Amino acid sequence: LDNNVVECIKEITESSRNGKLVFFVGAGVSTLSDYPQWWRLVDKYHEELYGSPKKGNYSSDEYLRIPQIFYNVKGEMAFDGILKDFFQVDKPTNPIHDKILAMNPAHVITTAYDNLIDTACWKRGKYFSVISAEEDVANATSSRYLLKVAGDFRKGFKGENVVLKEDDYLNYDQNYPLISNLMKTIIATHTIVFIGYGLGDYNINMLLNWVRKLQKDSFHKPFFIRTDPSPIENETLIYYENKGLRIIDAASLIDSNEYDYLERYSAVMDLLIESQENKFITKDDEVIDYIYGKISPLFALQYIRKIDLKHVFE
Amino acid sequence: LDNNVVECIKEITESSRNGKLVFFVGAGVSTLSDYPQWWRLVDKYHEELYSSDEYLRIPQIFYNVKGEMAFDGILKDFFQVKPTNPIHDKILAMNITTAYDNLIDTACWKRRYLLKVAGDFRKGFKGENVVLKEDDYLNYDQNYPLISNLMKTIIATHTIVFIGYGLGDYNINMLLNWVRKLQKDSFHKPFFIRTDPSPIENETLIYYENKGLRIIDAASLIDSNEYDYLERYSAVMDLLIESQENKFKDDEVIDYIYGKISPLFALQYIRKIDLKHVFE
Repeated sequence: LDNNVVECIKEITESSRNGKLVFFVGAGVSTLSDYPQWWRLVDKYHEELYGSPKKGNYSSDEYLRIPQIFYNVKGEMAFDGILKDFFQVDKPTNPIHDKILAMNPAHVITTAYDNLIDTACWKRGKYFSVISAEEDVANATSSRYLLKVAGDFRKGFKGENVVLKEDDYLNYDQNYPLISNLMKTIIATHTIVFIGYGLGDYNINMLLNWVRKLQKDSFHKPFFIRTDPSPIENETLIYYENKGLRIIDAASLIDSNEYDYLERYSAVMDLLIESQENKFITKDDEVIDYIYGKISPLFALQYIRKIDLKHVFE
Repeated sequence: LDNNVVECIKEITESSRNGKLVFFVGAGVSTLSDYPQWWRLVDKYHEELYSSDEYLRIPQIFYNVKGEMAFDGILKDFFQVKPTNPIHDKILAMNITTAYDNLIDTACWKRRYLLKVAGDFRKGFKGENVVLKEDDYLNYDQNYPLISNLMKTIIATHTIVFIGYGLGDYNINMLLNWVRKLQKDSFHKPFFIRTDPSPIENETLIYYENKGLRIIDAASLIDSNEYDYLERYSAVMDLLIESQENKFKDDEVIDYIYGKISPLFALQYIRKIDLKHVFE
């Protein structure tokens, strides 16, 4: 165990009992839930467009080249046909959504086209205002917000509800301004914990560098749990610290196979669930300093009942 | 001589006959005189340390950890070695760049606003002189805004012909998209020689047609692979060199002679020795 990770856990737990923490979930939880992945949808676009999926050589260019070719060559109705064909299936959610919501986020910001997180939000008991379009901010009832970058399919299976094309990201500044303003306000105000991606959401990472270049060290360094099973390049970790990122590797805790990342998705968060302050207090001077910091602001009274004391020590 | 290629050659010939023309130079024009390759230096940074994001990230952590003096030293041992090519000669005979060598400057003074848009080592081999870093890619707009202003002026001011652009920097064509957002139907539609070893697939040229940038490909014209790179340009720009109305029936001959003579109908008796100037 690493003590910087220990105080990162301390910081997010005091943020959690403060209630000022917000989980960002990327696209890894769709992979845990056996949702249809995006790269095989690119493979489907490649076989319909070129008349063959061939070797494909699917690169970062081909992520943002092939659906553009689909749009201009084959029109937009075949896009809706493939979207109906590939994104109509349903499946029950994972325990990962439950243990994500169990830390009581004030708001939750997502980048996955499904709606499993909303169903899990209804399963937890609380209600969150779903904010997926610019019109949704007007009828925003609850103070607890479900913020949605990628949209969903609740507005039908049209192309305007989805966002996957690159010129949509080019127009995204004028398409969803208030969503971006909400996102910037939440990342300015609340502690944001990052999950569900493989360091590839580079537009969002450039937005992270944008708030870095607009706030410097006054911006609190956000936390991401690396779920890649390989050992992490420590120089890249220090570079992310220079970028202002606090990354915690799953493989630093435990590592086996590559598909067991779902279990790793539990395990570190399991380490978050039963994270107790007195668990790591192992020396007697730490005990007396801990109880001083836990009691000594109650010097101002005159008498306090013993039965009140159970409120102090959980 | 495809019909779009014919009218593009006509457009370049007319715009260079009076003179309204800027040749943008990518990176393969440096390789025509055999300049060292940047991804080889990226491989050197990778090997001394041990995607497109890696190509600037390994220099970035190499700058943070290994040091900028190692960057200056490896630039000294990598880019202190070149002559010029007839490609440059044809370009300047017809008459901006992205590379960092001064070979285009030597070709220019062998024979006019030379703009190296990514800086140069003229004041020395330092990190601030050129742009090859991720943050330098991010901070490129604010540091030298005069270059962006001059470039966006030259976009509308003169015709641009793209050569040697290896598509590494997409931010320049992103800025082209930004200018063409304002331009819309007023696009002067520059030309890029595709020069990839395979002939271009139909959907690729369909997108390149639809985006507005008119496209010539040497591999479409004749069998041309990248191993024959140089004569591919001799396949195209020499045709741009010999651009002439001799290359372009009876009725069009009558029409061109009529268009050459008919302004003189409004004038008086014309000097017979001055009639050589009618046909040059």
